[PDB]
Amino acid sequence: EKGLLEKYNSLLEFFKNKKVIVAYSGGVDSTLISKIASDNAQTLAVTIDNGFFSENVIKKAENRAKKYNIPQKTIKIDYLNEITSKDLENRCYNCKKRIAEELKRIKNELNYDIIVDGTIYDDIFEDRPGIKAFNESNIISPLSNLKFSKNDVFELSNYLKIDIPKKDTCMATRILSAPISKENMAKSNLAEEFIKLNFHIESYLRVRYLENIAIIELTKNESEKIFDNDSIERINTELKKIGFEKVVLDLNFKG
Amino acid sequence: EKGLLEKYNSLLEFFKNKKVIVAYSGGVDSTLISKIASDNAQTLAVTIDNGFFSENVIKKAENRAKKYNIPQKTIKIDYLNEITSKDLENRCYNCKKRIAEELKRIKNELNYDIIVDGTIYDDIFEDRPGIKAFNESNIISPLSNLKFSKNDVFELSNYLKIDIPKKDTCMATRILSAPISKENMAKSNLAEEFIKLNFHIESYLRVRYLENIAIIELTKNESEKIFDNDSIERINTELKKIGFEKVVLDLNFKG
Ligand SMILES: Nc1ncnc2c1ncn2[C@@H]1O[C@H](COP(=O)(O)O)[C@@H](O)[C@H]1O
Ligand SMILES: Nc1ncnc2c1ncn2[C@@H]1O[C@H](COP(=O)(O)O)[C@@H](O)[C@H]1O
Ligand code: SF4
Ligand code: SF4
Ligand SMILES: [Cl-]
Ligand SMILES: [Cl-]
Ligand SMILES: [Cl-]
Ligand SMILES: [Cl-]
Repeated sequence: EKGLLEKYNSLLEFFKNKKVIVAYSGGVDSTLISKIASDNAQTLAVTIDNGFFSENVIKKAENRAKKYNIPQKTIKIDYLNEITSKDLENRCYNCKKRIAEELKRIKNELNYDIIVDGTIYDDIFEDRPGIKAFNESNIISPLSNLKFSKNDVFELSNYLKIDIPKKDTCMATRILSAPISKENMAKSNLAEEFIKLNFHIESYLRVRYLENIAIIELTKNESEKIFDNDSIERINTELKKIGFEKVVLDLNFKG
Repeated sequence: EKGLLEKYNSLLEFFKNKKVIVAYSGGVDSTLISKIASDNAQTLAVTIDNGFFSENVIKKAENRAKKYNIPQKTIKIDYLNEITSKDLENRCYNCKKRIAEELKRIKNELNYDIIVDGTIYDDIFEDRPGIKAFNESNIISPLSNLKFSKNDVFELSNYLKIDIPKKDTCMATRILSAPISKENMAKSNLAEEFIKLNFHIESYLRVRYLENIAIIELTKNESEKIFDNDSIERINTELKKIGFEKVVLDLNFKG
């Protein structure tokens, strides 16, 4: 019903005279709200380093903030512990529940007013369990409140000259069996980079960790790129060198 | 050092005037020793039906015996129970330890003299744990004692006009996670027959059961037969219809 300018103006009216903390991740959503908050209010983009994202990813987030003149701080957290390594069922809840607690801490030592996150309108019709953990503590989702779409976000990002980066997705999601270890996520990430580089899988690729078995996930059109037996033999041999017991391919290719 | 005729004659000298029970399975090894025992001695080929081999396999064994005039009896056993469904580490030991006990029972109610099995010379340089369980109780392996090779067995089978059947291998081996259930082995067997029929995988094929995940094992030359995405989509969809949670392909193809 409302258009983008009305939404954009509504967004600026909200940030007026507010001390804003953005849960900044480097993604398109969070960066867009971080930039709009920086230009109209006293804003701090806080990145909580869980150990679930690669160094490249955190550096990318830090640089984007320095590029767009977003005031940004990163907090490396010792999050991986024995209670957290187990309980894989609620990892996302615990993950975001902890991040929320650190943001709330930064907010009250800084004595800022609100904390916002880049949750968009589309995200509300999903099973996002960490939005349970986040929207458990007071956490404002302004893009979601103003009915911003994925296109509304991408579109306003172009006008504001924010480059659309390629999405880096949580490494702990590759871990299908407890515990979420630093080494297990490494085992997948190396496997993913090796496959992606030697066989050029630009589209969706995943190497799941299931009890030291690597499960390769790929897209329907990328498929032929690994169908010859010399490519398969190289992947199985290299992924086992990384220490997977068996290397397998999930035959449910993404449509 | 010794030739086949000397071995063959040595074999006939051993069975002379002996009441022989053969642990008959229908395989090339067991059938050959069953036939030579039948023609020179009062012999009974006993098949112990574990629930680990398909009906086709037992029928094939029964028919081969009736075809070669081998006196044969089959004993269906209630072997699958709660202690036996678990303890997958020693399945083979328990498997053969039980079969041995039934053969020993048949032997002493019949008051026969010896029990023999088709263990060949080549088999002695393998980790065969049920030969531990078998050669735990007195169990004579005459082909092994007389240095019979795989070729010595195949060769003498041709002279004696015993057809070489295609080997049917234990279904419980497809089960990689406790428990070895009747339904789980079914889940693999159906999967195997479906893949083997619709895509013509004549060479080595396996569908392992690992916590309701099907792991497809195939040979290097058969590989291209399932490499197109319409073949993969059909297999993943059908094997999940059988009730596997995920359908995966082991990228360690047999050389
Ligand atoms: N480095 C980070 N700093 C702050 N929040 C993060 C970070 N990485 C991931 N998140 C959180 O991850 C959630 C959504 O991203 P994801 O669930 O990882 O795709 C949001 O609630 C973010 O707060
Ligand atoms: N139906 C059967 N009757 C008697 N022994 C069997 C039967 N099926 C399998 N075996 C045993 O299986 C062992 C070797 O075959 P396998 O280990 O199944 O490849 C031998 O010790 C046989 O006694
Ligand atoms: S995917 Fe889950 S574990 Fe990873 S950052 Fe998001 S909520 Fe945390
Ligand atoms: S493979 Fe193992 S379980 Fe199957 S028949 Fe042989 S010893 Fe028994
Ligand atoms: Cl304060
Ligand atoms: Cl979530
Ligand atoms: Cl008696
Ligand atoms: Cl064995």
